[PDB]
Amino acid sequence: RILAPIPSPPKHPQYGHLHYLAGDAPVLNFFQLARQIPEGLFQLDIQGRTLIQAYDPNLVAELTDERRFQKRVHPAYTNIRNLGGDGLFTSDSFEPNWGKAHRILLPAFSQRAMKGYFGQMLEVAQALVGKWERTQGQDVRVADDMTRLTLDTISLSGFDYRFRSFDKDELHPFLQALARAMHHTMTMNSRPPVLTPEMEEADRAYWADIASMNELVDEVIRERRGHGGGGGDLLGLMLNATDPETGERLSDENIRYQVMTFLIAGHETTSGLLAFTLYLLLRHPHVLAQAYAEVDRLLPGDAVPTYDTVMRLDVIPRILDEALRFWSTIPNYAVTALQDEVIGGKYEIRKGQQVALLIPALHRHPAAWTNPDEFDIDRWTSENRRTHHPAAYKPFGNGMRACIGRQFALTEAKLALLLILQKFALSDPYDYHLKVKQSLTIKPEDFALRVRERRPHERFSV
Ligand code: HEM
Repeated sequence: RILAPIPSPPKHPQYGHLHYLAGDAPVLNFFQLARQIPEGLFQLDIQGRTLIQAYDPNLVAELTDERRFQKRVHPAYTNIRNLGGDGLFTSDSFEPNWGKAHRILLPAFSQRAMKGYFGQMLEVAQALVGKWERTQGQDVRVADDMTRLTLDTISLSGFDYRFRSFDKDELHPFLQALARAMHHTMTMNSRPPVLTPEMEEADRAYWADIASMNELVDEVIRERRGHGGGGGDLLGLMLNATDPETGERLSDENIRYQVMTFLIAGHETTSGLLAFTLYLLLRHPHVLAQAYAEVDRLLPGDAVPTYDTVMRLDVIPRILDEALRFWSTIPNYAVTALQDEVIGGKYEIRKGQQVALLIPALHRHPAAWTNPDEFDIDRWTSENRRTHHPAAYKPFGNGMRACIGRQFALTEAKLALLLILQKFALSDPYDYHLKVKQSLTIKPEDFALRVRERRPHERFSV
């Protein structure tokens, strides 16, 4: 009926709105704007397109209705698809392989499946601890070692391959190719129309990198299809399992795509979560005290945890829940309007228009979070968790297109933190000033800490 124009900031005489896209992490510019605009959504003019940002909890509830808005590859995930293919992260819902992979892989990513992966997560976590034992007093490169942790973990659980990233500084070539390709993929989302001589060659090396990755994974696949067909890992499951709906197995191409997808979607989200958590614990040390108490309660001496240990945790899970409220590592994923829509009874969203969920602004909206800028893990007890706004906490996405890796991620992080705090006294020698970098994910950059073995008399409990 009587529509309202989506609010829009006044615009700059030289830059228009493009200055909001500048810097190491433009989602933070969007967050400051959101704090100026109480209507809960705003509009920017980016060269040709319209950019819309949404953070009001009720509006986001509307944008979360998969009858009205859905994730679409349409254009925003097109470059990342260069290496994701029609894997789960980079395929449209209507493509048959999405449904197939989804229904095949969900049981493999459920909570009751996590025990099957524990020994693998633990193998990698112990290697991290080993490195930190070996280098006490020297600078720990937190982001870097967390990326090692998560790459090795997802690689071992995904396709039983051990990159041994803590034995050496230099990463395995497969992972260097992954890193290069990921960086270049984000570069393609911008840059100018006419390509200079350096850029053409960079595209050639990019497609070459991708080929080298496809080759390694393909080789593992063929070469598992001869003898065998399943050694517990996710690949072994994708080799046998059929879709209970169509009766079909996944193609070999699509299996490789899923393996690539696990790596794309799993390492910098999870390593980001872990780095941000160590940052937050350094900045809220009473919380860190409570976590040390939990660790000493459950793992006295040099006791090695089981999956049961992880599931008996309380403080550390709630720490992670609140860290994801402050610093959710995919912070600006978007939905697309299926039809012309009207949200808030006021605001028109045309068919095909993207609306980004401004996760930091949503995760901190005063209408949904009391004292939103306060780090408080008691928000996440069973009792208080029940009273949250149902659309104001979306760190693992939404609906059918939600994170399938959530339980893997949270298990991995719980365990890493448990072992780290079991062994190490954390220390901040440089007064780390938080510097956030945005690519596919957000992440603390140039974050160094120091660790020292906890001595026996320094543990709690008797
Ligand atoms: C080993 C760890 C993980 C794996 C294997 C994984 C895997 C995936 C996959 C396959 C998807 C696409 C699901 C679909 O469309 O069917 C997905 C989506 C998503 N994941 Fe994860 N993930 C992991 C960790 C994380 C973490 C730690 C976060 C956030 C803190 C996260 C946030 C998300 C979000 C927001 C989406 C939706 C993305 C969108 O709407 O475009 N993931 N993940």
